[PDB]
Amino acid sequence: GLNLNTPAYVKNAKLIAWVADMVALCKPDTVYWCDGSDAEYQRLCQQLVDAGTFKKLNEAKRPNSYLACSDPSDVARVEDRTYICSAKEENAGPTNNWMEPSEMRATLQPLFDGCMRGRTMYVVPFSMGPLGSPIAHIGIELSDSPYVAVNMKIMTRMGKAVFEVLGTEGDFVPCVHTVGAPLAEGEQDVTWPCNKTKYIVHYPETREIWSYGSGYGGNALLGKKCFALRIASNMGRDEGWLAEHMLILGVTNPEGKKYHVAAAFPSACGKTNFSMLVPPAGFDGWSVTTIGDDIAWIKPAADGKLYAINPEAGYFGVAPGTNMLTNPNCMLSVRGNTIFTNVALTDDGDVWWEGMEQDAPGKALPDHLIDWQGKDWTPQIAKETGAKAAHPNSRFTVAATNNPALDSAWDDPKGVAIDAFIFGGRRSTTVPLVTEARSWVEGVYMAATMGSETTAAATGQAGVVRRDPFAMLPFMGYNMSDYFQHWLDLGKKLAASGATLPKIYTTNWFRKGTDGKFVWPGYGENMRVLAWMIDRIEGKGQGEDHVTGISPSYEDLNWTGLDFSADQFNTVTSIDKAAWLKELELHAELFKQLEHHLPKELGETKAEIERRLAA
Ligand SMILES: Nc1nc2c(ncn2[C@@H]2O[C@H](COP(=O)(O)OP(=O)(O)OP(=O)(O)O)[C@@H](O)[C@H]2O)c(=O)[nH]1
Ligand SMILES: O=C([O-])C(=O)[O-]
Ligand SMILES: [Mg+2]
Ligand SMILES: [Mn+2]
Repeated sequence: GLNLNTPAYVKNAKLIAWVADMVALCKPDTVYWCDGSDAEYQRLCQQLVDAGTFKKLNEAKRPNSYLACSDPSDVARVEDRTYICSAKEENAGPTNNWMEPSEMRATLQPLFDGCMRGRTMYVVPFSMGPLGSPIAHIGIELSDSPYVAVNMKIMTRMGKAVFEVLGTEGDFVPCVHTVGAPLAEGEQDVTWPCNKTKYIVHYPETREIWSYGSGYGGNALLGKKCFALRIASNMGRDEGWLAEHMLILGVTNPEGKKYHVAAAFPSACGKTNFSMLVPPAGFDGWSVTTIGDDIAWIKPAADGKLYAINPEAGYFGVAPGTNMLTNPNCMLSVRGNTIFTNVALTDDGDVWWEGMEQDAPGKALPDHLIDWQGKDWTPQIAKETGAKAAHPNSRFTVAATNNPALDSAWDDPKGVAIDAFIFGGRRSTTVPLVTEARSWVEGVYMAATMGSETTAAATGQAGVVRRDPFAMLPFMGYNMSDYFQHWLDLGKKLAASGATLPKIYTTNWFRKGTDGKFVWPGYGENMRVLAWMIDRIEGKGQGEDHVTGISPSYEDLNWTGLDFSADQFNTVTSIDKAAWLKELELHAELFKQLEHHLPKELGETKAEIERRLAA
């Protein structure tokens, strides 16, 4: 067998044998075990610079930061190539792509057979959740991509410290990744190796994750979406907890009372910006802190509360639109020690993306840039062709500790108590600004039936309304109808303690006017919606009952510092009967597709909403 170069601190015989089997299959030239040190990170970055995958940015403008640009075919998630290969198809559900496990194993085995020829297999040990904590889970990702290795260092607890927790007998999540571009001897590589054929496959029975053909973070950082959502949602279903596509934030009012909220928005629909928003004018004495921006693990306790942890260690966030007005905490976070992917390159060796001109002199575009495809870019080219300097799904990768608004409990394994949930899709019509569910069941209905317009975070036509229950359409690890039942059973467990359940809200920042522009300013101004939620949590906020729940009146929000009239508020909060009749018919189509094991409570809630519309 090939020399594994197993470090002395790896004491797990079962792990070593698994690496041996995977090395025998993928046939890498060499094997390197990542220790996760800062020194190793710098060596791997220099190796990426040598390969042309990375360009080191200007140390004076963006210290210890790098820029990568990808193949145009490998810029986002590929949902059609993502599979849940459960033993039974009914345990994948209509929202997932299924294939018989042995049939998929026969499909992938020749693809991974020799996939790493001419490359180095990097062994990437990582922990999701704080190292050695009772809620943490350890995985090992084998990858032939140093880009994956350095991004995993930022996004997870990565390296040799994992093996101290694993010991001689600890179990791990087996993760295999390849760019699917084996190299012949003497063959020159490309700067972004990938394959037109891609597979992202999950075997829930064995917790195996197999990724082929893509270097993009969503497809290749196997601890993130593949384990911490798809695999972990299965485990939580069996063990009584949740893995959710949710940010976690803390918010403290001027009276010193602190609350925590978890919000599920679909990919590229506002989680990162909300999770670290800065309270605008009129909110002196308020503070917003970040626990996480993408994934939450949640379980109930005996005290009747729901406790949430963020299992990740960094942010892998959409770049375009970020500036000092929309998200200054993020701007400050990516000041250094950041990996940028598919943004533009300035003449001075800095990065640039659409939206940064809002902080520029005269709010003007840069005179010249090199776009994410390596082409010359000018304001004239952009004005005449609409060419974007940064890809719409371009990303930054940055450690959570770079965030000035990072909550002191961001890595507390005890978690934070969730006082309210928020669900919200990208909807140009229909959905009002904010609505409070009348009960846990009606809140689960809200989350189960939410829709959202597609974004550049996955390949395909953007701007199309689709059902995205709980913002988990691309990430649910089992049948979506059983997942609905899981949320309903959780609420009953909480209610049996005698506790008051967390409120559930539906939000929409994205209503559009006749010109296609957003009616609600959003970003920092979303604090005015969050503050009403806090009022409702304290029992001091008023609201009016309407078809889908309780909404604030104009006088129930704080408008200090924002010129937003009562007429504008009426536009984004009015319940339009015709629009919601059409929307409920789209709910019925969803329920038809999800008929198997669909909870009866959802059809009962729908019938109640239909009555309120026909009243
Ligand atoms: N109009 C408007 N745009 C927003 C708002 N919040 C975020 N955006 C924009 O929407 C895009 C997505 O924002 P993010 O906060 O990164 O979305 P996300 O949910 O974190 O996306 P993922 O990381 O893929 O899960 C960015 O271009 C933002 O500039 C908002 O409140 N109003
Ligand atoms: O990468 C992400 O956060 C996504 O696609 O949801
Ligand atoms: Mg995000
Ligand atoms: Mn996400």
